Amino acid sequence: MKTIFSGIQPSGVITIGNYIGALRQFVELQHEYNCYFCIVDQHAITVWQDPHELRQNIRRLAALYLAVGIDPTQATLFIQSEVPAHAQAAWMLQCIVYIGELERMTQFKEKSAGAAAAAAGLLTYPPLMAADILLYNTDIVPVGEDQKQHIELTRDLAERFNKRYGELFTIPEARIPKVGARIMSLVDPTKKMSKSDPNPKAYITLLDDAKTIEKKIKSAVTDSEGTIRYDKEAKPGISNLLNIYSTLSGQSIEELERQYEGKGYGVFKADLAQVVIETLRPIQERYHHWMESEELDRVLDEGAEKANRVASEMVRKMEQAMGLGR
Amino acid sequence: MKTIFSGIQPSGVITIGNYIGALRQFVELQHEYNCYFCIVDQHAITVWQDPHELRQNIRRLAALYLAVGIDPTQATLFIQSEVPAHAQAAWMLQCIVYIGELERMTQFKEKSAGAAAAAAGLLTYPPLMAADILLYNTDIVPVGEDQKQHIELTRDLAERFNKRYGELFTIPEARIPKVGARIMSLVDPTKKMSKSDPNPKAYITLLDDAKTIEKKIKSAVTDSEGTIRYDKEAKPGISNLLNIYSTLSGQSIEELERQYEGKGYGVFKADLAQVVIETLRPIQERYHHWMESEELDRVLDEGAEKANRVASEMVRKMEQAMGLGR
Repeated sequence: MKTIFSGIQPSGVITIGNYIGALRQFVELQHEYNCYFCIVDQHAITVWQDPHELRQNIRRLAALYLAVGIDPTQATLFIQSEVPAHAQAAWMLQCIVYIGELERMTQFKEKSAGAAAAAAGLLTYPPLMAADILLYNTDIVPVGEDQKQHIELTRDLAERFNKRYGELFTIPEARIPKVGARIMSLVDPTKKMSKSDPNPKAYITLLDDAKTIEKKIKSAVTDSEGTIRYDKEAKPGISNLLNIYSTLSGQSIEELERQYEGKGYGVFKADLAQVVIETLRPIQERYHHWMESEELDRVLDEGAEKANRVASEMVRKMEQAMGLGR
Repeated sequence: MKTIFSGIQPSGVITIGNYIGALRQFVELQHEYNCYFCIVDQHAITVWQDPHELRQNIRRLAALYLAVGIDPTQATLFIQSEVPAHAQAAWMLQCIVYIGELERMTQFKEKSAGAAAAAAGLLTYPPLMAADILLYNTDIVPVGEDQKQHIELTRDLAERFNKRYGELFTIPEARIPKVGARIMSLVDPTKKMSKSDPNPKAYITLLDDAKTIEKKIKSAVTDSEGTIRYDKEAKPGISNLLNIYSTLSGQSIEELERQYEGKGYGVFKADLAQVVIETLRPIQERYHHWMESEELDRVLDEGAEKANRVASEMVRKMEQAMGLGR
C-alpha cells in the first residue's frame, strides 16, 4: 500500500475546520493506506516554549487524535523526539542542503524579518522536516498550499541524495485535501478558519463546550438578505455556515436550502449549533477517557517502537552511503 | 577527577608534529584525568567525502590512536555517530543559538567566502561541536589557538542553557597544549608542520615508511653556515631539525650541539633519519596489529557503549528542561 506521513504540531487545539478538512478523512484512509501520525515536538522547540505546556500539549494532541478515531493498531501514532533517527537523519541532510536553499525558504524569510535575533532553528528546520518524511519512504504527504514549497525542498533533497549516493529515498508527493470543504472564519467569511486567529470567535475547537459552540455559532456572520441560499461571493457567511452544516450532517446543500425554505437565520443558527455540539460530544468524551487513562502511554510507546523500527534501518542505510561509522 | 574531551578528525594521517606536540602527552594524562577521544565522523561529513575513504580513515585513526599508546580501558575511544545523543543534543542547542552567533563565526566566514554554494553543515556545525563537548560535563578541552573562538561559543551556549533551564552543563575551559616546541615544516622553517600542507615533503606521517622518512628528512631545509647550532631566527631549519631530534631521542639541544661539534649536516640528517624511523617502527607495527585485529571493533564497541552510557543520561535531562517528550 502507499504510505502517508502527517506531522502534528503540539498545541492541543485543532479546529472544526481541520476535522472537516483532513482529520476526519484520515479516520477512513487509515485502513487503505499506511498512515504515520507524528507529533513533531522537536519542531515546536524552535520558538519559545513553556516546558510544562509543551509536555502537556503532546499528551492532549495524542489523546485528541485517538478520540477523533485514529486506530493505534491500524496506524502509527508517535512522538517525534522518541525516535532518534529523526535528529540523526536531520543532520546528514543538513550536510547536503545548500545554505541558499534554506535562506530562500519563504517560511524562513517570513519570520526572519520581524525580529532582532531568531533561533537558528527557524532557519534549519527544513532539513529536519525533510527527514521526518523521507525516513518512512512515505509516498503521500497531506499538506496545505502554504507548505507545498516545503515538500518541494524535501523532494529535491531526496533526489539529490539518491543520485549522489544511490537510490534510497522515495520522492514524496504533496496531495492536497478533498476540494470544497475549506471551512472559512466564523467572523471573516473570506478568511480561512485558522487555529491561530487573533479572534477565538472565528473558530470552534474540538474541545469547545456546548455553551461556547452555541455562543460562537450564534455570532457567525451572515448577511442582510435573510434567506438560506448558497452563494460563495455575495452570501459568504451563510454559505460557509451551510458548508459546515452539510458536511457534519450528511445532507447536501440542496436538501438544506430546501429544508430551510421560508426559515430565517435565527432557526438556522440554532439548528447548526446542535449538529455541531452533537458531533463533538462523543469526541470530547473519548478524549477525556484517553487523557486520564494510562493506556495512552501504552499506545505512544508501541508507536515510537514501530516508527523507530523503520526509521533506524533507514538511518543505517544513510550512514552506509555517507560513509559514517563502521 | 577533571574530564578532558578531544575530537579527532578522521583523515588517517597524523603528523610527527602532532605526535610530539600533544598526542604523546595524552598517553600520560589519560591516567590522571578522565579522557574522551571522539572520532567526529559527523563533522567530517560537512564537506564532500568519499564513502569508502571516510569509513577507512575512521578505522585508521582509531587504530593509530591505540598504537600511539591510548589505553582503551583507562580512556574512552569512540566513534561520534555511534552515540545518537550527539545529534539529539545538537538539535536542541541549535534552537537556543542565534543565527548571528553562527554567521559571525570566523571559521564560518572563512569557507563561506570562497564558493558559490556550501553545505548548510558548514554553518551549523558549531551547535553540534558544542554538544560533543557539553554532553560529557567535560572540564578541559585541549584546543589550538585557531579554535579558541569555538570554545567560546560552546561556553556561552552552556551558560545560556543553564540560566534559561537551570544549571546542567559544565562551562568548559580551553587549555592550550604543553609542547613549547612546535614542530615546523620540513620545507618552510617559518611555517608550522600541518597535516594539510600542499607539499607532502613538508611533513612526516606516523605511517611513513623508512624509505620516505629518509627521503623527507634528507630534503629538510637547512642553511649555508654548515654548523649544528640552535638559533630560532637565522638558522630556522637546523633548529627545527634539532628540536625533532631532541624530543624523540631524549638528549637536550645542548648535548646534541656538542655531540655534533665539527660534524656537518650530512651526518646530522643521516642520524636524525634513524631516530625517527626507530620511533615509528614500533608504532607502525602495533598499528597493523590493531588494523587487522578484530579486537579493534571490540574496543570501539565498548567505547561507544561507555560514551553513550553518559551522553544518553545527559540528553534525557536536556529534554526534561526543554519540555520535550514525556
